[PDB]
Amino acid sequence: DHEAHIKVLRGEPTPEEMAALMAVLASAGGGPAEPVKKERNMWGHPVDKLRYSVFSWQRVTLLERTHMRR
Amino acid sequence: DHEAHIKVLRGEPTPEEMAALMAVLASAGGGPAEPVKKERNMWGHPVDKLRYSVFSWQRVTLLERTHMRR
Repeated sequence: DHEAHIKVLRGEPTPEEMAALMAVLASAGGGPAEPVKKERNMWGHPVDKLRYSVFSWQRVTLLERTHMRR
Repeated sequence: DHEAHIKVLRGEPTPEEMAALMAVLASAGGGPAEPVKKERNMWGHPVDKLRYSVFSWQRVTLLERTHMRR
């Protein structure tokens, strides 16, 4: 067991106060956890709009890396 | 003197015949004239029309070198 739990550091609520608290906190939860449906779409990415010198090293370290990083 | 000269390897022409020979050869000699320079114009060069993978090594050894070579 290595999840970080909610801790009541001070105070001792009754079961009904604990239930009210946890229901409120869960309603205040951040919604869906993360946007797992996010999809890669590199069309018109800003790095493709830059002018690069034909001998520019940023062709390797900026342009190519941005296209290839996954 | 280290020019490569015309040599008459066989025969001994009279001066009139040497003059006829040299006049005809000098009229045949033609084309380049003075060493004019073809002006560099890279617009629409074939290497720019090729598809290169983003990680293609030919971006260095073909595309860039063709643009930079002088």
